[PDB]
Amino acid sequence: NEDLFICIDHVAYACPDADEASKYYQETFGWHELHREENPEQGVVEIMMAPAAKLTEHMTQVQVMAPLNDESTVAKWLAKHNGRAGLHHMAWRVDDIDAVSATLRERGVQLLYDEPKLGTGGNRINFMHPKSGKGVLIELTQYPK
Amino acid sequence: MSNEDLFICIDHVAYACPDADEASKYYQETFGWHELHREENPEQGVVEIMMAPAAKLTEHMTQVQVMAPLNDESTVAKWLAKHNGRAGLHHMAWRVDDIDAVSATLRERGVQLLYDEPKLGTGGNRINFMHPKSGKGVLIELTQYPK
Repeated sequence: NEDLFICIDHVAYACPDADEASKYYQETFGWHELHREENPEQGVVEIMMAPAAKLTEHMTQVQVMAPLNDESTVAKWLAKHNGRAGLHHMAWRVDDIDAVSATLRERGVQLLYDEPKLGTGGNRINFMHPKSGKGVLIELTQYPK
Repeated sequence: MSNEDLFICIDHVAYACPDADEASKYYQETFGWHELHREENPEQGVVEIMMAPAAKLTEHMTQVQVMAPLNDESTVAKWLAKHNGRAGLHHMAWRVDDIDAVSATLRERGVQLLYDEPKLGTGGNRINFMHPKSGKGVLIELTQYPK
């Protein structure tokens, strides 16, 4: 036994317009926008929001995701969900995605990628099958280095 | 009178599954998440389990709240049905220091709350929710620790 997770890294929220949601989060909730990224290839725009201007070690953030094209994964997810914004998935932070992927694998855990893939920042990520998540899609994510 | 953060952190993410014990077994067995509290309320027909990634919680550490129907008349059973028997993220709860004040502020900005007055939650927390149209596609909970 041992802890394979530091904390929930972020909760991904999918919506048709990331800008609109971020401005709502800021204007209405007073949340803080910490980072914005656009990935033409994935056809996804992502924005990181937090309840404070400065993150604390285990502070979980909210990730706003919106499509850049109707071919993107996010667009088809939104289509299959009343085209309405909704919680998309949970990402849990790991100190060593390889090491932890070994442990998870050893415990019969099924991942999505054979190998971790690069994501936001230099993050090395991977997921879990929506079934392996009892209905919920769960992402594994390790900060760079 | 500079505006101050209304939220401390995301208190917990609610996951609605048909079997809490089951889901809880999974988080501990497989994922190795620690179970910190289990509660059962007949009134509402719900069973809840608080899971954390560590044994001890850090000030701003978010937990996963496993919800599960105790019968088919529970609000949670319906939801599960609504989401086609598919378990899944149910809601997000944000911790606040003073729910009455945060609620008053939120209303001035046009937010709609489910209850006019805070309800009593688990552990003595005072809670309320921000109408889906307010949370924007998501049901957001406000949670104040009893103090």
